[PDB]
Parts: sequence; structure tokens; C-alpha cells
Amino acid sequence: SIIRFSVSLQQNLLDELDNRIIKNGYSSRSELVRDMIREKLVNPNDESKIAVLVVIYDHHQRELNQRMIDIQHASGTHVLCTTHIHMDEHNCLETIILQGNSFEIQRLQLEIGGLRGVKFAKLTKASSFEY
Amino acid sequence: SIIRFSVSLQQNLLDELDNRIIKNGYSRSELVRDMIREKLVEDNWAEDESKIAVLVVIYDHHQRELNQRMIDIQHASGTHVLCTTHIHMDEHNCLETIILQGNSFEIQRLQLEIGGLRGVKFAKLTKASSFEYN
Amino acid sequence: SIIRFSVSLQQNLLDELDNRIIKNGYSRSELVRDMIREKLVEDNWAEDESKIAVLVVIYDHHQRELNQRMIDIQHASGTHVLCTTHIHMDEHNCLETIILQGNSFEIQRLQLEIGGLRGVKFAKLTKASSFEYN
Amino acid sequence: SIIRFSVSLQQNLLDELDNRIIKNGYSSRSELVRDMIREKLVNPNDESKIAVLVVIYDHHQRELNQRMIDIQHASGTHVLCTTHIHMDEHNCLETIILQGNSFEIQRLQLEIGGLRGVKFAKLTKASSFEY
Ligand code: NI
Ligand code: NI
Ligand code: NI
Ligand code: NI
Ligand code: NI
Ligand code: NI
Repeated sequence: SIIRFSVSLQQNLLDELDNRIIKNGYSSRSELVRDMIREKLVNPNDESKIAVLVVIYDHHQRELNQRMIDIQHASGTHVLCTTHIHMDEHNCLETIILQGNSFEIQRLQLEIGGLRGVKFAKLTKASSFEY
Repeated sequence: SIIRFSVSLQQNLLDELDNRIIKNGYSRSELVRDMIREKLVEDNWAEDESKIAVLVVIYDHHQRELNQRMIDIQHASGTHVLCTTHIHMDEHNCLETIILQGNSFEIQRLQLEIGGLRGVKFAKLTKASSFEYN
Repeated sequence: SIIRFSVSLQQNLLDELDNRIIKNGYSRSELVRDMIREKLVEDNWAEDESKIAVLVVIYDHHQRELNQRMIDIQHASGTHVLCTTHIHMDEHNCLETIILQGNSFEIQRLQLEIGGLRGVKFAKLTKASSFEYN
Repeated sequence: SIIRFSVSLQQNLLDELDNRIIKNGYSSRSELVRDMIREKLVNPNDESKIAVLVVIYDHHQRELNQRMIDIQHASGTHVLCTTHIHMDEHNCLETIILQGNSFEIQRLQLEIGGLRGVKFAKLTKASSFEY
């Protein structure tokens, strides 16, 4: 049977979801999101994997870089390298190359991802046996 | 502004959905957020135009002509490489993160072409859309 | 075109010069080449104008406000940061290579200012001049 | 007493030396170079040091990146990280962050520095006790 739950979205993502509802001919948020979920629905251990986090963050946010460096230092992952460029005057893009287990990597991602001024932290993992 | 809205779903699917919240570090609201972002970015990349992405490649530097080949592909693709970081992982494996600017076709093509080369063991693209950061 | 020319020198100084050829990996011609390049770059940086350099900094990330401080200094300097790479060396020490574009004053000032901060253990600039690469 | 030896310079460096002779009021190559040497003249061991090579190289030179990667891989130094950007359409700039002893580091520098298409390879070293 049919059940109704609540989702919370940041404005920028909501606006885009609303535009996609219109461009693609959906009738509601509920309907498109349902179709997305249904489509998605179609892991974690102690092994060391190499990973990459791609982080876009707000340039004007004070102390953000410091907070990221501290987290990287505090992490139980081994961060090999961080590289930063400016995309525009509002945004910087960073790649973090790191080694750790699935739990350590996921924690880093969510920690960085939840900081104010971080637009996203997207993860790429490669396990030994897939290279 | 985080905005609350409700979604309606069949219990059998809400149970499958809810089976993955903690597995993936998160509330239900957080896992669906990530699903939505992913699909909206895919959709954006499928349509209409200067995009940012990161290509992650793991490759064997012993393949004689591979790096120059990757460079030639990228030059002919029309994409701009903003920056590249390379880690010499071990005797064979190099990992690179290549920060790319261009049209979504050009960028996705560069990925496909590079992933097909002998010596390339891994090639995965991270896409970004301007609605995520403007 | 490598061009041969001769130089004249007092033996006591040619002996000191020649004492350092092998010590530094090189013929006499190679060690003097490097000396000349260095002085010519210094001279170029002293005069008259968009320059490229790399700043290398080793610093303690436990100094509370240091990274933001470095960022504020750099923003107020007028220099453009093209790219930054950071290595988390150990519990305290971070090494960064900061690729800079700007006037030689601005860039040299940024170095001096950063080298004076508590927590900064090392700050050394690599200068380039357009005669080296145009 | 006074002795006469030969130096060989790449054209771009010779041209610049000639311009400096004129701008600063020197009378000869021999005289300015002598004054440079005299000014300069006013080390290597097995300890691990952290170092950085800053390399500017010709973008159009084919197989150069490959040759650099191979050298970095073959080196007895531990190369932590390489980062590359384009300066212009003719030049790229790379930083190599590495650990090794003085002999290993110097060899890497000269190996990379002697490749066709490399405009320079400039070294920065920091020993443990100087940080
Ligand atoms: Ni290129
Ligand atoms: Ni490599
Ligand atoms: Ni190898
Ligand atoms: Ni900035
Ligand atoms: Ni650090
Ligand atoms: Ni620490």
C-alpha cells in the first residue's frame, strides 16, 4: 500500500527539481521523486581502498579551508594529496586523494559535505581488485 | 532555506529505501537528497553550456604510448584541462584527477575513449552542474 | 643554439668555482649556466609585468587562524593563486605549493608576510621570468 | 693570475645576459659573468629531506610527460605528488613534491632538467631540522 513520508531539500536543489518536473512533464514533486527512487533502487568493509573526493565550496566562507584541513588531518584515512583551484570568484574546486576503509572514507565525505559553504562532496572509490 | 515537502511511495519500496539510510551514513531525507542531486545532474548533462567535471583515471605507466594518447584524445576533444594531479601509486598504477572544463558531450566522450585504452584500469567521471554552485 | 663564449677569471676563484661542479651533479659550463640564470631572474624581478612563481610553505595546521590568515594576506596582496597543492606531512606539518601569478612586489611581499607568521616554519619562493619560457 | 675558460649557454639565456650587460653598464660577457660568479661564491648526504621541483615545460613536446612519469617512477626518491597546469598554450608548469636523500633528489632534478622541452627544473629542499 501507499505511504507518505517527508523529504527536506536545500533551496537550490528544490528549484532544480521543480524545473525538471516542468521540463519533463511530471505532475508533482512526489511523482518525480518516486520515479527517481524507484530508478535508483535498480558494501562497507575494513579493506583499504583508494578514493577521490571532489569538493566545490564557497570561496568567501571564512575558516572553511582550516576546518577541512583539520578534518583531513584528524581523519583515520590517509590523505595523500589535496589540490585546489578557483572556478570563479564565488567557488573553488578541490580534489582530495586518499586511502582508507569504507567506514573511514564515508565519514570523511559526510563530515566535509556537511560543512557550511560546501556545495557538495562527491566520492569516487576504486578497490584493489578493480584495477 | 531547506524546504520540507512530502513524497508518496509503496511500502515495499519505502522498506527497500529505508534499508540503505544507515548503510550510507545518514535520516531518510538525506539519502533521497543525494539520489535527487545525482539524477538532476545526469538530466542536466543530457540536455541542450560550459561544464566542470573531474575525471579520475587509474592506469599502467608501462603502457608505452598511453599518456601521450590520453593527451591527444583530450586535445582533440575540445575540453580544457584546468589542472591535473598524479599519484605514483606503485610500479604500474598511476592515479590522476583531471579537472575538466567543456561541453558535456566532449567530456563524456573523453571519458569513454580513455576508458577503452589498453592500460587504463579505471576511468570515472564526477559531473557538476551550475545549479549546484551558482 | 647553445653558444660558446669564454670568460676570464682569477685562478683562486676558478679553483673555488671548479670545487663545486661535481658536488652539484654536473662540466664547468653547467654550474655557471645555473648561476647566470639565477642572477638574471633576480635582476628581472628587481626591475620595472605579470609574473609566475611558486611559493613553498611548511606550516603547523594547529595554529588556529593561520590558514585563513595566509588566505587574507594573499587576497590583499593582489596576486592570483592559480593552484594549490597541500600535503598533510604529519600531525603538525603541512606543506603547500602555491602557484602564483602577479607583480614581483606583490608576490615577494606575500612571501615575507607569510614567513613571519607564527606556525610557519618554511617559506621559499621559486621565481620564473618570461625570458626562461617565451 | 688570470685564466680563460669557456662557457656554453642556450640562446634564450645568452640573449638575456646580453641585455643585462647593456642595461646595467657592463663591458663584456666575461666581466658580468665574472661578477656573477664572484657573487655566488659568497652539503650532500643520506638523510631524507622533503623537496619540491618546479618544472616549466613545452606543451607541444610529444612524449615529454611520459618520459617525466617514467623518471619519477624509476627514481629512488619517493614522489608524493605531481600537479600540472597550463600557463599559456606553449607552456605548462608542474610541481613535484617528493622525499629522498640529497643524491637521489639532485639526480631527479638533473634528469628532468636535461629533457628536451623542459625550460627549467628548479629545486627547493627542506631538511627536518629546518621545520
Ligand atoms: Ni594541453
Ligand atoms: Ni605515476
Ligand atoms: Ni613502473
Ligand atoms: Ni581566493
Ligand atoms: Ni595538512
Ligand atoms: Ni594535527
